[PDB]
Amino acid sequence: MSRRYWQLDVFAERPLTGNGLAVFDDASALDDAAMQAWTRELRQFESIFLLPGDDPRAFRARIFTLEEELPFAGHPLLGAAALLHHLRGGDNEQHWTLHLASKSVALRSVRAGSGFYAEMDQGRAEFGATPDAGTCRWFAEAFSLSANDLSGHPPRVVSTGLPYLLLPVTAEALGRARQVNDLQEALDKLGAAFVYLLDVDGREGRTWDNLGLVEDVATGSAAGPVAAYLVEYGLAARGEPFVLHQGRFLERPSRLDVQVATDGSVRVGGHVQLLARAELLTSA
Amino acid sequence: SRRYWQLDVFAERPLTGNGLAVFDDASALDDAAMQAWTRELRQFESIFLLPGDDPRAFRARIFTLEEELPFAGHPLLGAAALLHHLRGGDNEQHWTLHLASKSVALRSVRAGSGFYAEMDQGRAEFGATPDAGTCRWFAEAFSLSANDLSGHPPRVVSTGLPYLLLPVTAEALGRARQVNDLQEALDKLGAAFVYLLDVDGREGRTWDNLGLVEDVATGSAAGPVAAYLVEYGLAARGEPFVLHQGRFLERPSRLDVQVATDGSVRVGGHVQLLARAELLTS
Repeated sequence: MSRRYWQLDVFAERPLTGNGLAVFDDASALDDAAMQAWTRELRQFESIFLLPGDDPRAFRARIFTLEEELPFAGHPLLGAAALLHHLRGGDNEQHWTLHLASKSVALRSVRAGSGFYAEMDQGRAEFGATPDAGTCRWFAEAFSLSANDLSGHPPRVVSTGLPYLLLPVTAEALGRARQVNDLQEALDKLGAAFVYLLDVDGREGRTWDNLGLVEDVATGSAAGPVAAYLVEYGLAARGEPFVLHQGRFLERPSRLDVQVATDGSVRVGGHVQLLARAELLTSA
Repeated sequence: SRRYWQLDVFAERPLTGNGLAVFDDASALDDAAMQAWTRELRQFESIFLLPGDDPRAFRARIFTLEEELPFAGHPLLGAAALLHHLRGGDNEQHWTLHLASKSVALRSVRAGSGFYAEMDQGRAEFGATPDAGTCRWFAEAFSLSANDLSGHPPRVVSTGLPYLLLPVTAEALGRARQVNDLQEALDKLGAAFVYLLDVDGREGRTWDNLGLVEDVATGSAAGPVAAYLVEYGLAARGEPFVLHQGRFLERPSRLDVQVATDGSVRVGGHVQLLARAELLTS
């Protein structure tokens, strides 16, 4: 009858750094409303809910923000992989498959110091709309920037599941960005869900919830697209490990490991720490 | 390694009301560690208890993600319910929770679901009465117009933590959004935070100082609000009544209040106990 959730940090080499995450390792008793309600209870930027089946290395997953369900490849999957490794045991590399509605994601995990290192294969990035010149300018100003604050590389919608409008801006512009306009209908025109501000030279990014109020520490769902973008436009090497940076404006500077293969496939990885195990005391 | 608990305060059922983490024995946690765990868990407030001189007396430390807030509020109700859970006992249990120089009297009882807990916030203190220009400025700082003020005079009111209570209509309350920095203006009035108040609906909204995260149910404001309503003849002295908060986060909360005729403002509600958490790191 025991049901649990776990508090983890992802993209974290020590506890109480990186991006906090709640993981429910067996959410079989919860309906969708309960999953959304528990996500709001725990107040982590995302919670992930695992549904076991007949394969001990494969789980269905459901990912929620405090706003909505996001059934797309992201860093909650890294945290889930680490937790599954903790629960199974074994000193060797472990392989996992997590099923989201839209796709299957292959992951691997290894033990690393006090915690784990986990990596996922997000597949090849899909490059979508290119905003026209007037639209690029509008998005800059929606974040309190000007058209000159944009870089010399094209804003584009890039996706490994959840489409981001990647908006290349200068390092200077990134530090003073503030969302002041509603982005919903502008993003709708471009087939994009969220904006990710990107310093391509410093390989650093910033992104928020839809209202621009809560900033995400480290966004695995954007890390893939960003990596694929940098490689596509000759700003990073194919087949080599590099790092993206996120979270320093929240005093939680984090490192996201990324790589684009010859196939196109982008892999995203990071360290994971386990912080707490919680037993549910309410009715199932 | 140690222990904390997840509870909901002012919650008629689990997964609504104001979520709260309670560390029942924080004797070996330094202030930096308390603040760090508060930021990790992301509950609007976390509370840390340390044994008093007495099995019913505890010292308490309350943190938001920004700062320590050593004032009687929702976390004390959660702490009292948890202490009742841990100690056992049949009837009403009494507790004294110390917040710096304040000794706050709490009572708890078992309920069919969870607990009921109440606190005595003492006598409310009334303060500044901002002029019309200043009231309009505050309305505008929340994306509201002068016409959205309901006509009941804004006042600074406190049971420890002073709030500017800003009476607005229900229509206005539901489209409020902070768009200006409030610190200079609040400092001038001797207030720490703004609480937007629909006096007729007995519903309010309030945020952190930057207007980014909304609080579900603000126990430290509930006493001042009850006192205000009684002062201005919108509720009767001595009669218990109910305030509402949390609807805008899909977490409706019921806050029981009474301005007793002998002066004491009481604030209470149901408290749910959701989880027991064990730390896996030191």
